[PDB]
Order: sequence, then C-alpha cells, then structure tokens
Amino acid sequence: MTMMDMNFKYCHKIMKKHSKSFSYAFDLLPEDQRKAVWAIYAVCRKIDDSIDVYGDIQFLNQIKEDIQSIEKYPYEYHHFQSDRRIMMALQHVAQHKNIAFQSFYNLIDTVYKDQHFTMFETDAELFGYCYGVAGTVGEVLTPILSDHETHQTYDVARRLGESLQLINILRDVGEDFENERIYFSKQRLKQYEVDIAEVYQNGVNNHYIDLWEYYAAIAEKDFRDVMDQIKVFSIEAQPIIELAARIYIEILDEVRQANYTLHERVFVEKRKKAKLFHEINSKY
Ligand SMILES: O=C(O)CC1(CC(=O)N2CCN(C(c3ccccc3)c3ccccc3)CC2)CCCC1
Ligand SMILES: [Mg+2]
Repeated sequence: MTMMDMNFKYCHKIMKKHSKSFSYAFDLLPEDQRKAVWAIYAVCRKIDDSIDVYGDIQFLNQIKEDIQSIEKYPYEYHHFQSDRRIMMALQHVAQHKNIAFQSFYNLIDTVYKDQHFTMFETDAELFGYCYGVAGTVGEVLTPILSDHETHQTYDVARRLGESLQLINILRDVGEDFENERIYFSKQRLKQYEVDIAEVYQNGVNNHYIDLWEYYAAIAEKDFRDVMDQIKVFSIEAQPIIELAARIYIEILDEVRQANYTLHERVFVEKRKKAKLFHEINSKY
C-alpha cells in the first residue's frame, strides 16, 4: 500500500461520497482505468466546491495553478498549493494519458462565472453551461474510456456529459431554487408560463410539468444518440457507460413518480442500480 495508493483511495472516497451512481458504475472498470476516473472526478469536484472554502476565488486559483504546473512540467516534483493528494494522482494520470487540459480550464472558467450568475436568456446559453460544467469533464475522460480517440469519441463523451448535467438539473430543481439558482432558460420559462418561485410555493401544475418534460425529452434523445454510438468507447467501458447512462435515465422516472416534487431529492435505489446492470450485462 504505497503513498500513491493512498492518494487514489482518497479520490475514490470523494467520488463515493458525492455521487453514488457514478461511483457504482465506474468502479466496475479495470483497476488502472477506475483509478484514473477517481482522480479526474475528485479534481472536478474540488473545482466545483472551491468557492465555498473561504467564500472567494483564492482556493480556485491555487487549483488552476496546480493543473498548469502539471501541464507545463508533467515529470517534475511540485509542491501543490491546493489539495496535494488529488494533484499527485492527477499528475500520475497525466504521465500515462493525454489529458485535455483546456477542458479543465473551461470548467474552471464556468465556476468563476457562476459567482455572478445570471439566469440564461435562452436554451443555447443553458446548453453552453452544460458544456462548461459537464461536457468538459466528458472530454477529460475520453482518453481513459477509449483506446484510440478520434473527434467522434470526444463528441459522444461530451454529449453524454451534457445530458447527465441536464438530468441533474431536472432532479434538483427545488434544491437549486433554494440556492438561488434556476437553470431553465428565461425564453422557455416565459413560453410555458412557469414561475419557479410560484411552483416552489404552490406545487406543480400542468405548465410546469410540460416545461419539465420538454427538457426531459431533450436529455432522452441525447442519451439514445449516445447509446447508438457506444462503440467509440473501449469494450470494457461500454457496459459501464451504458450503465451510468441507464441509471440517469431512471432518475427521470424517479422524478415523475415523485410527482416532480420540488421539495426533496429523488434517487435510484442501490438495489435498482444492480438490476439495471444485470439487464445490460446479460446483453454483453
Ligand atoms: O449529486 C449531484 O449533485 C450530481 C452528481 C454528479 C454528476 O452528476 N455529475 C455530472 C457529470 N459527471 C461526470 C463524471 C465525472 C467523473 C467521473 C464520472 C462521471 C461525467 C461526465 C461525462 C461523462 C460521464 C460522467 C460528474 C458530475 C452527484 C450525484 C450523482 C450526480
Ligand atoms: Mg443542478
């Protein structure tokens, strides 16, 4: 059990803690691929959580500088300014894999922006945000999940990232509203005559359900497009990625069964995840 094992085990802990579903699927990858996934995940999570450490951009700028050190000198010893365990594991991954560093920088830029968040005028802006926060992370994962990356591999991974984000949005409407965030676009809220504050106070209605289902149908079509292009990924990652997906599709059903409540977080029971993987894996 080396120092490097401990760094990876820490990254695992972070991923298990903050996303049971992704944890459940990507943990099924062969050992060197899953460890690379944990490290990427943990870095992205730290970026996502950085503003609330002191309440400003300090820690986020140290994370960015750590990443830039790795990118510029992948083989030098660095005294990392942010979370050393995570940055050592990332550096280890970078020595073995072609990481898209600009995709971490895009992610970090989306975080800086989110300090002065203003609602999206249009869906194009919402989708731009899903790229920023999640398509970027798909791009970063691409060399880990495929043998030979082409632009298609990046395109599928990116679309998978964004459609997972859209599903998070649709699950978390109420919690996000409490945190003063609404991610549905002003254009689409206006068109469907929906006011989130009003829906949070008074319950769902038919306009809200129609708005929600509008975006659910986008996520679902994107998901089918990903599944039809599953073979861009390595054979070992294909059932894993198919499973990660299927579980997020199921989140949409969990929301509908809970009548679109804006007052709790719904989830796919662990035993249900094991059932989806049985279903998938029978066909692998
Ligand atoms: O709970 C929450 O608030 C949100 C959760 C985390 C989450 O949904 N995302 C969406 C993007 N995935 C990417 C990813 C990064 C690293 C490893 C696996 C997956 C990804 C991007 C692209 C392709 C696949 C996967 C990471 C962050 C935690 C609870 C479950 C949903
Ligand atoms: Mg959200």
